[PDB]
Amino acid sequence: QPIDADVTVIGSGPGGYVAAIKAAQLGFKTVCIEKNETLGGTCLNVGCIPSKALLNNSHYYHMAHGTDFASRGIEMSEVRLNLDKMMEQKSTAVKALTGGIAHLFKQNKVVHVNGYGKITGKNQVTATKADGGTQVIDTKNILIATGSEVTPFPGITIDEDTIVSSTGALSLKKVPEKMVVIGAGVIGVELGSVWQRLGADVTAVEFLGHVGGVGIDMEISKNFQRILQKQGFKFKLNTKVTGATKKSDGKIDVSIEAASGGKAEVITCDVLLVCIGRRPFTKNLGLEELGIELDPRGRIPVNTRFQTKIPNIYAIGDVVAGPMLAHKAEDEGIICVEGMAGGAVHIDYNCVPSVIYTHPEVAWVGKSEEQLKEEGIEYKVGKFPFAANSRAKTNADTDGMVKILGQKSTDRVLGAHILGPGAGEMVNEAALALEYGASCEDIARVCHAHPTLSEAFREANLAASFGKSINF
Amino acid sequence: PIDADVTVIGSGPGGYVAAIKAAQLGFKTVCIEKNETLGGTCLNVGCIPSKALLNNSHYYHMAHGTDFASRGIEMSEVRLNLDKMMEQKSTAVKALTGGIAHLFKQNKVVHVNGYGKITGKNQVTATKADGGTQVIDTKNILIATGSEVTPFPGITIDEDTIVSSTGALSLKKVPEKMVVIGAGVIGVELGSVWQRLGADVTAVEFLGHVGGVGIDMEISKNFQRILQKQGFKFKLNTKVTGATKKSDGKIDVSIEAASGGKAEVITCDVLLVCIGRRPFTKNLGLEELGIELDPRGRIPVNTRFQTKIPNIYAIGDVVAGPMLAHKAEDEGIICVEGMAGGAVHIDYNCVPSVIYTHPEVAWVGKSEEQLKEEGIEYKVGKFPFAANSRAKTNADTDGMVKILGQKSTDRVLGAHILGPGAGEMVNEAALALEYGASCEDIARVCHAHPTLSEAFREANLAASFGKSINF
Ligand SMILES: Cc1cc2nc3c(=O)[nH]c(=O)nc-3n(C[C@H](O)[C@H](O)[C@H](O)COP(=O)(O)OP(=O)(O)OC[C@H]3O[C@@H](n4cnc5c(N)ncnc54)[C@H](O)[C@@H]3O)c2cc1C
Ligand SMILES: Cc1cc2nc3c(=O)[nH]c(=O)nc-3n(C[C@H](O)[C@H](O)[C@H](O)COP(=O)(O)OP(=O)(O)OC[C@H]3O[C@@H](n4cnc5c(N)ncnc54)[C@H](O)[C@@H]3O)c2cc1C
Ligand SMILES: NC(=O)c1ccc[n+]([C@@H]2O[C@H](COP(=O)([O-])OP(=O)(O)OC[C@H]3O[C@@H](n4cnc5c(N)ncnc54)[C@H](O)[C@@H]3O)[C@@H](O)[C@H]2O)c1
Repeated sequence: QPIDADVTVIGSGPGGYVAAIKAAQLGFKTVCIEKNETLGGTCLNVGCIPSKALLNNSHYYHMAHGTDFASRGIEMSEVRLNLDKMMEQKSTAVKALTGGIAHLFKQNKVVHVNGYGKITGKNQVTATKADGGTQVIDTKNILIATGSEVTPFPGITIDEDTIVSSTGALSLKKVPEKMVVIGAGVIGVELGSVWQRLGADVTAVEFLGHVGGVGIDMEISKNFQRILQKQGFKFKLNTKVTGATKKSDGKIDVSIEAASGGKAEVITCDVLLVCIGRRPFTKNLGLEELGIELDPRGRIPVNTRFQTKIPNIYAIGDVVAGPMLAHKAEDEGIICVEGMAGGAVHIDYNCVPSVIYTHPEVAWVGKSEEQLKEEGIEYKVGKFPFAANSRAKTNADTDGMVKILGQKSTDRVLGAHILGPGAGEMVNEAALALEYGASCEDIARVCHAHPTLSEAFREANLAASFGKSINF
Repeated sequence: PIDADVTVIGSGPGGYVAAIKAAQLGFKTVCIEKNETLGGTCLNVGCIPSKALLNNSHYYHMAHGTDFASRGIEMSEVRLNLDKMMEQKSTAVKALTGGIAHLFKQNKVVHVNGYGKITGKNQVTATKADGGTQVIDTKNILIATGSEVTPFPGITIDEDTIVSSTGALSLKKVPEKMVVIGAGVIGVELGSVWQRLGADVTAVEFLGHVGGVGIDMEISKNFQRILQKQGFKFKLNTKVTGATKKSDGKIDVSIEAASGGKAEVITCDVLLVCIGRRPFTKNLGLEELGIELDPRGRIPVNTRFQTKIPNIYAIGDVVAGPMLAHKAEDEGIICVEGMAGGAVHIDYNCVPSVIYTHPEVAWVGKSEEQLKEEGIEYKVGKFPFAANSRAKTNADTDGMVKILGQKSTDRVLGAHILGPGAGEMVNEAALALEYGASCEDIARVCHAHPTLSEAFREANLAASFGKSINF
């Protein structure tokens, strides 16, 4: 009972499932293998999707329970949090989307094989089911899209109960009294803010001096931090979490100290979120046998067509270099498969936007001020605060600004950083600008609808271009 | 007795933006305003106050309705404090009006408070309230007077019970039953606001679709369908004969089919006459100055926005082109820029339109009806928000994204969005349009996951390649 295919995709995460569909639509007899009970990988099952849901609901909880709705004439008795119903909405959405992928696979002739896939030959993949079951796939090509897993903190062991990873954090049974987050990367910030909104006393202990992780613009990061602290989210930057141990009483003690020399103190909380990153997952894929050596971070090295050392074996997504993001993985899946079909394969990680779905949102694409400086690029800067943007004022949600970085002489946009409302959606316009190699003048002159948050984007470019915006 | 370079009459979107940009260019600029505040129709009785009410009413609906409960935000009783909801509105308006006072100040623009009139080809006299005057000699005169509510003969607006958009933005009590004459953008938005708050709303429209001119019909039909299931009722292809205020306070509205007959009568507590707006030019001195208006009352201008008289310009709602705030602002800037010597160029095809209901509606470019009428060979790409990850995660999935691409060049000819985030999203489409971008261009641009913008990206992929990934 072996099965034969043109393309066998290992992994059904954002990269894998999008690649499988595209390959099928390009005419390839396609097979997608998944070890988990559902398709969709990290993002859909325990990542982007469930997290954005909690983020959305908790924020609305905040507007109802807090003073915002009251200030609009929406008067409520007692605003109560039903954590179970809130988690249900989250699960309902995750269920629908997983089911959505199952149907798309069927619509596109994608054969779904359930099991742990292992490359057992240059042109063979063997998938082993939990019941010992076996299914062999002879295939012309193999696309590794195995993804990632949470990076473990040596010394602290996660039980997804009181000592959690992002997975456990997304499913807490009740709001924790006091919570501490290790690391102030985007994931830690989002989850941390979700619970903070829901009543939990939260603190994030970061080893670095800013919050938001790698690549975020420093100015944006400090202004973002300021806004988050003014909300109750507390930060202990430039501090290292050395270890943790659970008390006989139930709470957990976290030993910390200054990032360099130690002002070694201790803190206590109800729940501990170990959020120090994710790392590429290639366990028992058979790589060592094929001769495909991993790089230092454990990533599969590939060429411009996403080809591993063995040309008919490719890898994309979280297991290869570049920002570990959902849209990055899907784009690589698509262009890799188009390449297999003979077409051009292009991606510039500089135009891969980043988004923090907190409130205010944070979004950017292109370079940060720091990157331009360490690169020697000469540049100008345009700024426009949302406090001067009409849609934002009318909405009474004026937090933040748009900051545009243009090349000193070419006037070309090099980076866009948005802190405030609508950032997540707005960065996509910026992204389109960078792809076309837009100038600040070009953007400033595109007719933007009034009143819209995008007008801030327009004014910031104009400020960078002409020197002054109009409404500030 | 005072002098200047550029004298602009009107502090509306076109005017205040023009004034500011004129000053930033090195002109001695003076702005003349007849009302108690700056900002024009948009800021005082238009866009701003209505978007505020639309925003607040949607949240009242999500809270009083069932959306919030499905999210674990359980609340015992949810009551509408109409007084405070108007306050929030009023605040926003006040703040933004003062912001223009500060901006005019910051750019050293001279603010004259009075009803201006072109008294001399290089002179403008502003007669204040108390009769006191102020003359202004200038090199250029920029008319940015805007528009006013187009009345309905026979029916007289008292702004109490028979209102216009202005009275509708400040109703003292939620009406029990409300009738809207005209289903253009303004009436649909105002109708939806009161529907959400408690009123039984029915809009009577002469034409066979909602949303005004230029909207794509398929999008219009699906938009009406959604609004109807929200409680918003419509009577399309119906002419409103007349209407009378009865001694019992009630209002009787007479109606027939547009093609005549089918006489009916509708009774309501409030009547909103929303059959459009028209350019405002009363006693400006044009009637005297030699400036002949077109049949619609607009001031004829050339491509640099200047009238018959070369140093007198007109922009915004008082001139041809869509009557939108951003269209008036862009024209103001390019006109003063044109004054200072630069080139002047605007393509009203790239000017977007947004409907701020929920779902929102936004478009830029051409409708399918337009492409068909012009014999264009196009391709259609459609993507429903029901397959969009952010939409589904937010449990707000009405609508779709619709792309029209030219078959030969894959150029995006028109973009149409019915659903969440349309208003912001359309600006990514305006940018694409501006460069003559293709559906494939947009499809290969990396959009953040998960975002609504992805529906736009997928619709383009559908148009370009024939199939989307997620649908
Ligand atoms: C809490 C959280 C929030 C996040 N939020 C965002 C966000 O807002 N935006 C964003 O862009 N990214 C976000 N991410 C990251 C995003 O989820 C990942 O970048 C994305 O899933 C990477 O896609 P991928 O396809 O490469 O891998 P993954 O989706 O991690 O994995 C693909 C699949 O491979 C399967 N697999 C692995 N090995 C085998 C094998 N041998 N046989 C069979 N199947 C196998 C796995 O079980 C998995 O289902 C978030 C992550 C987390 C944890
Ligand atoms: C309820 C409503 C909702 C709307 N929503 C939107 C929307 O969402 N988006 C959008 O783009 N548009 C919207 N509009 C339309 C928008 O308001 C107009 O397109 C815009 O205001 C036109 O700008 P303008 O500067 O030409 O004129 P206006 O802003 O109408 O007027 C400019 C000013 O000129 C003054 N003036 C006139 N004559 C004289 C004189 N002789 N002397 C001194 N001063 C004078 C007026 O008093 C006025 O303040 C809406 C309109 C209404 C009524
Ligand atoms: N070697 C690797 O596997 C490697 C290297 C670099 C980046 N990455 C990955 O790149 C992605 C994005 O990077 P990121 O920086 O935003 O990751 P992230 O968003 O998960 O941030 C985690 C944060 O934890 C902080 N941290 C680690 N140990 C700490 C401690 N003991 N006390 C306090 N803070 C501590 C780090 O400084 C980092 O800012 C992540 O998935 C990350 O794992 C992996």
